Amino acid sequence: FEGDLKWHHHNITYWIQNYSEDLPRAVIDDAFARAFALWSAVTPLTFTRVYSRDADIVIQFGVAEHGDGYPFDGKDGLLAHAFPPGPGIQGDAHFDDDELWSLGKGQGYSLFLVAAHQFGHALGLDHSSVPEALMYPMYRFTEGPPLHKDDVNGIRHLYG
Amino acid sequence: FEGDLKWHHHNITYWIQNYSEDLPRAVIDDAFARAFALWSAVTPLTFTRVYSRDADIVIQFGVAEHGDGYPFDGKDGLLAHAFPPGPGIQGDAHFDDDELWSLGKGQGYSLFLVAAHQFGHALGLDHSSVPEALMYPMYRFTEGPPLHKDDVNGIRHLYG
Ligand SMILES: CC(C)[C@H](C(=O)NO)N(CCNC(=O)c1cccc(C(=O)NCCN([C@@H](C(=O)NO)C(C)C)S(=O)(=O)c2ccc(-c3ccccc3)cc2)c1)S(=O)(=O)c1ccc(-c2ccccc2)cc1
Ligand SMILES: [Ca+2]
Ligand SMILES: [Ca+2]
Ligand SMILES: [Ca+2]
Ligand SMILES: [Ca+2]
Ligand SMILES: [Ca+2]
Ligand SMILES: [Ca+2]
Ligand SMILES: [Zn+2]
Ligand SMILES: [Zn+2]
Ligand SMILES: [Zn+2]
Ligand SMILES: [Zn+2]
Repeated sequence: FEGDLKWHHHNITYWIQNYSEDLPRAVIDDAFARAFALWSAVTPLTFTRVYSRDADIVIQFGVAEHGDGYPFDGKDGLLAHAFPPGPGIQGDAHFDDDELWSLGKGQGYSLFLVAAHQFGHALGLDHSSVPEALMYPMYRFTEGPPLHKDDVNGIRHLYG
Repeated sequence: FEGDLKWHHHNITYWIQNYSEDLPRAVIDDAFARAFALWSAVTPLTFTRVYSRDADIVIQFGVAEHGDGYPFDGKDGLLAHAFPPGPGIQGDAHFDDDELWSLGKGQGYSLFLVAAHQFGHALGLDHSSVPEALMYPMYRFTEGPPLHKDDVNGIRHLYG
């Protein structure tokens, strides 16, 4: 991000404001957990689920206009969007409830794969030129380990 | 791009190498000239159709691996791509023909809107951060004028 936005503490907490009705509540729970663990492993940061709106990364599902004045757009297209590291809406991540959300092998979009990407933005990662990476802004389904040299080099540029 | 690549001659030529069967050849050429007519007005450049490989911007359709080593991906995902001005393959614009090319409201990706974006890339524009611009790297069908200030600030920066 412009001016290299990054967290200035290591215990990044997340709150899930709501759940989509495509998956069971707890599948989605795990789906997010694993997405953080993708980043906890390569960062000096740790990720703590909490139940409090003072959480760093607040997470929600939502259709069209949903608060930030950055409305979604129906089926397909915008999958989800995440804001840089900072106070308030910064850090958050929303998922277009008009997209069918599921886990890999499902017809719909991988909530884990899309959550993986969103959380990288929340950590200060923008998009990557490398078409094979996670922060590459084109969702291709993958059963292989979603991180790649470029996602990790980015995140090490930020938090060491 | 990082070096701000541009043309170094004002009278650009173009060759429509091969055709999709999605449209008429006569509509495709016209679609094509109508996208050069977005960039001809706002620049010192003219855009002359030739019938030669020695053309500056060579337009070809292709599936998967197709000569440039930047393969496509079946229907959806990639629509097309172009390379900043320069010799040979630079300036060229390639259309994934695993996409139903069309015009207007309905099925298909408008070859005209798609080409306009493509042809601004071949003059050396990158993508635009402004979600309503032609050079926004996301396709939304509009029946309105595809050129916005940001796009015109773009090529003015290169040539104007
Ligand atoms: C908040 C937004 C911005 C959001 C997102 O990022 N959230 O984090 N969207 C993504 C929208 N795209 C971008 O943000 C972006 C930023 C910088 C560069 C690019 C870009 O290069 N996109 C690819 C465009 N293609 C070509 C191109 O543009 N040639 O000119 C490239 C490959 C050369 S394309 O062939 O698909 C193409 C796209 C649009 C046009 C076009 C546009 C306007 C008019 C006419 C045509 C033409 C070609 C895209 S998003 O759709 O919600 C999204 C997308 C992917 C993922 C993800 C990625 C990896 C793994 C799992 C999931 C998550 C979300
Ligand atoms: Ca959407
Ligand atoms: Ca937040
Ligand atoms: Ca949904
Ligand atoms: Ca060329
Ligand atoms: Ca395609
Ligand atoms: Ca076709
Ligand atoms: Zn939002
Ligand atoms: Zn993204
Ligand atoms: Zn190509
Ligand atoms: Zn583009």
